[PDB]
Formats: sequence, structure tokens, C-alpha cells
Amino acid sequence: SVNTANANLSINTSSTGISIQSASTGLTVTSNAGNGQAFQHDQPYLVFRVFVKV
Amino acid sequence: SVNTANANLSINTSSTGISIQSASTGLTVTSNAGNGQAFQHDQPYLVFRVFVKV
Repeated sequence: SVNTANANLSINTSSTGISIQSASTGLTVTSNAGNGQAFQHDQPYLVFRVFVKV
Repeated sequence: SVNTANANLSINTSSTGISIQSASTGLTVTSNAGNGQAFQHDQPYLVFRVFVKV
């Protein structure tokens, strides 16, 4: 009878060569930035008085 | 006695089944864009002469 035995085997390392495709963040628009509140402006003025003739 | 020998062995290729987890681009705000200064504006404008009665 041929007695049982096992071949002495060992594997060596290798690099999978994995690769990554190109993707996108998917961002389509930034958030808003602005209130648009009422803004005060006055032209160069001088104050007078007005009298109606009677 | 049986003379030594080596088994006929071959390793088949296999994909590693790698998956890429989710991530964010990491940025939160853009850069300052506007430039603040004053510009000139005047309403519809006509000149007169002012005489004070003395």
C-alpha cells in the first residue's frame, strides 16, 4: 500500500493589479448665500422750508 | 520504494471582489468672491441757481 502523504506546496505573493475608475462627487449646485434685506441710501440733500402764498 | 515527484498544480485567476466605500469630497465652503467698494449713482438731475432775498 502506498502510504498517504502531501506535496510540500507554498504560494508566493502577487499584486492584484486592481484599478479604480473615474467618478464624480455628483455636486450640482452650491447652497445659497445672501439675505437681500432693505438697504438705506440718501442723495446729497439740503433741507429747506416751503410756504404757500395766501 | 517510490521515487519522489511533484503534483501537477495550477492556480486559476480570480477577481478579488474589491468594493469602494462611500466618501465625501471633504470641502464645505467656497472662497470669497465679491469685492466691496462704493459706486456712483445720482437721480435725474437738473441745476438751478439759488438766490436769498435780502
